[PDB]
Amino acid sequence: QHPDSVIYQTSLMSALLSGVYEGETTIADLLAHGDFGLGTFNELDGEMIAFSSQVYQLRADGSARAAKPEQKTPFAVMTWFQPQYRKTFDTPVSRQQIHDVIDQQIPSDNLFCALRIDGNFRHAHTRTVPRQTPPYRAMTDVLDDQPVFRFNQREGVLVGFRTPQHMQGINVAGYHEHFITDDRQGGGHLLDYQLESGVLTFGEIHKLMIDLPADSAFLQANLHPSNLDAAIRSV
Amino acid sequence: AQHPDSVIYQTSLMSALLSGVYEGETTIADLLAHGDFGLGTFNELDGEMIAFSSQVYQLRADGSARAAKPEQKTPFAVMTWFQPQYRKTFDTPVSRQQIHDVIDQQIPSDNLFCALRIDGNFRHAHTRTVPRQTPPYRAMTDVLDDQPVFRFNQREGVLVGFRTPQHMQGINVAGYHEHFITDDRQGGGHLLDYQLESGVLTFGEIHKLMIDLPADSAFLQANLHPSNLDAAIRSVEN
Ligand SMILES: [Cl-]
Ligand SMILES: [Cl-]
Ligand SMILES: [Zn+2]
Ligand SMILES: [Zn+2]
Repeated sequence: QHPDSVIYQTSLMSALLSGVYEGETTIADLLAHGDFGLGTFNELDGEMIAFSSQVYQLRADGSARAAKPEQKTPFAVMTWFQPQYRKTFDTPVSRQQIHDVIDQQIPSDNLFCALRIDGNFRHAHTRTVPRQTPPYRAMTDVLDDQPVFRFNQREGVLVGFRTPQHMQGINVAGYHEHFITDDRQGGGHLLDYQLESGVLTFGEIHKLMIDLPADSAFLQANLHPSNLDAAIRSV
Repeated sequence: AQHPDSVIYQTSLMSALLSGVYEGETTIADLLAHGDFGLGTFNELDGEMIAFSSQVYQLRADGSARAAKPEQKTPFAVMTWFQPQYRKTFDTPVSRQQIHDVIDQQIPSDNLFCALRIDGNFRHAHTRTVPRQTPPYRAMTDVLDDQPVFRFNQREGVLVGFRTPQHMQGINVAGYHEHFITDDRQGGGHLLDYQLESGVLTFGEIHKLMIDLPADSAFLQANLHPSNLDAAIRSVEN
């Protein structure tokens, strides 16, 4: 029937920031809820990117690997990607100009958006969380390997979600975009990028499923400090 | 299937309902597909909804607590298929806060949801039911105002409630949110406080939440991130 129009989420972003780095949600159980998405891995060991319908791990020492079916994640956002709009670019366009386009076709901030870009990127600045060790602290005071890596004139795939401003804490407020190269050898959490040329797929989503963990690490965590927003708009 | 369907469903949001969005097109019949248990309000804020044993009632500011009709529509509601893991009987008087103490002690983690139901005799109870609104649809803090507080005394009835994580304010009603109907099914409303004479409390925890965003233009243009939110919701729900 009517395709599965749901944002599935193993959660919370507030939890990931609180210091809950280990979940029991599997890559396999993620693929059950979509063919498309992003997130991280247990112990914050690099970035996850998922598309059509392949899961990759983007690690800290640069590099990237194909995700193994039974790896687990403390936070991930999946969906069956079914775009409704599309724009093609011949002239170079920035990350914001992409967001302008999407905002124009989907003005209401009260909805979710899934977006995918396939093309050649003139520049791209990324960050990538490094594998952690106990005691698991916040996602601030990382260590801080948040050094900014730079890609140049690389072909690749972009995967992203737009999350309502009022949903911060639950997910990443605003645009959250991940990147992997056509080689599948590099990428990460995008801070900014600019497109030389490419194809932008996107669509709005109205349904959100949140899967709250049952492990003690999640159960004992305080997910309501009034710090949050500047802390997450810092990852 | 093989795995329990224990999910908190809502047609949303509380911030949307607060902002002034008073009409959705989710029907009562739609809600029942997502639970036999729950609460909320009706379109044009026409009273309170309470659901238990898949029976749906409309609690009115009017006071004419009537049985809801399957085609009736709601701008906000919370449902679940009630599957309690705990049962507790009270032989001596206990307050709303003492009942909350029981639940908070058995389910200490605030990061999960709780569904709660009480059958029995209520010594006292205070309710406030929202009255049917006309345009311009306003923020719930604007109260215009047929929202008096009523006191029920020595009434048998059914209580239906949810406990929502403190960090999900705006999405739902943070903390304890409870509705009440008399054994008469002719009275009740949104609870502000209550005192249980004696009765049976059953409750359980839920790890899954399903949010269903409407597509109507009123929802699309509503401000769901006001500086007002937290205190405003708590002011409207006490
Ligand atoms: Cl991330
Ligand atoms: Cl309500
Ligand atoms: Zn990211
Ligand atoms: Zn209520």
